[PDB]
Amino acid sequence: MASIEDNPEIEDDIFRKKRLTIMDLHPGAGKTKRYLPAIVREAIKRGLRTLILAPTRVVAAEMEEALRGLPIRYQTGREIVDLMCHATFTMRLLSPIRVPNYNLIIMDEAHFTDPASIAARGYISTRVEMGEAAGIFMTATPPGSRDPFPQSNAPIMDEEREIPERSWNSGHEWVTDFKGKTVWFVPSIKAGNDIAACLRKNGKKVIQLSRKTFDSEYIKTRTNDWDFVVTTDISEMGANFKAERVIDPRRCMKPVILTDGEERVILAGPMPVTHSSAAQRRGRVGRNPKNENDQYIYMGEPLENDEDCAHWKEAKMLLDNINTPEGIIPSMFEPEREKVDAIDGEYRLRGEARKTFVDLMRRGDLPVWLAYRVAAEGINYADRRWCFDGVKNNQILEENVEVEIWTKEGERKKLKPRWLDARIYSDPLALKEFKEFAAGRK
Repeated sequence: MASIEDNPEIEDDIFRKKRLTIMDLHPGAGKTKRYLPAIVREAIKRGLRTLILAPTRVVAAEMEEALRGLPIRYQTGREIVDLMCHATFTMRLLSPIRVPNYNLIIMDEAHFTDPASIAARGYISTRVEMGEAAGIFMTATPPGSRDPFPQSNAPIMDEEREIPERSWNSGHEWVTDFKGKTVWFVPSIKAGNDIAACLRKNGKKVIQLSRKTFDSEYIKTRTNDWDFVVTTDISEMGANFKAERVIDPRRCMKPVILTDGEERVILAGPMPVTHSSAAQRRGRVGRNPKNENDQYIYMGEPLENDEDCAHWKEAKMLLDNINTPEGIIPSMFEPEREKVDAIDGEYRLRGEARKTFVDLMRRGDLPVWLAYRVAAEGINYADRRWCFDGVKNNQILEENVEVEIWTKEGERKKLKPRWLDARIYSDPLALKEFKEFAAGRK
């Protein structure tokens, strides 16, 4: 009645060590849908200890289903295939205890430029090139590409227009007057609330995917019936919503390490996104079946020197600390080597400081740069003194009101961290978490 052609045809040598397969599976295809289960089951058949890396908590679910029925361990008791987020795996790589000797590693959405993704990618490529494993990077925008308008499935109407930046009292029609299938990418959360409010005071109720709430409001994109989507950079990694068109002003904020007086991390004002990033934003459409009326409205042009972004040095701080049987430090994935020009091992710490470094990132929720400086200074995880003893220039304020901290010990102190990383206080939700850290309740 039927041929086993029910499940895809997985070429061979994609499991052959010393090889790195780049699956440029354009969006909407059978990427996680069918391609993965096929490859996974085939490995489980080939008796291969496997590792599956998901970019986000949400994408981890998209894979739990496509893999629902297969022997896999998530986040009996003797499975041979693991599945966790990028960050979780990289954290474990910093542990003094070696990870399993995976014969095959598959990374989903392998373009995410977060420090951890960059580190894991370096680790994986080093493993395949050593001959200890075979790797597979799954992404339509692989590191190195710069194509803002690449092939797609559904016809895309590419045309530039004047996308507003904030609240408007009049003008622009295609905005407040449309079908209701469009995604709007914005630079900051501060600005995302205005363009959002405006769409509310007009004639539409949309959803705001916050910087760190993608694992709550996303699910609602499936059908909570809305006209527009207001996200930030985060959507670019495993986000699927309802839309026939997308508004893309090609803007974003990005962490930068300054070096004037004290070294500090700033979030540089709204700047151009990367080409691959631009694609990713447009790729949210033109990936559907029969549809033909899917247009892309973009303002501004993209740039390619994302080199001053803190993530490259931060990914390096993680790699110099990766524990490897030989002791030879993992290099970065071939196409990303040229982003940082630092000596291999300039950031390697000693056993006890490395653990603190890890803890400050896992239990403290602090960015890589900040946790490294704190650990590098010999400070202990529990010792929060550094949160109040910085110079006068590091006092944090809301409107002009100096923020104070009620420690769980009873005192009321002014928030003045010794090292300043703006990622810890720009977004109110982040400031909240950090306050909890400074108070000693974490």
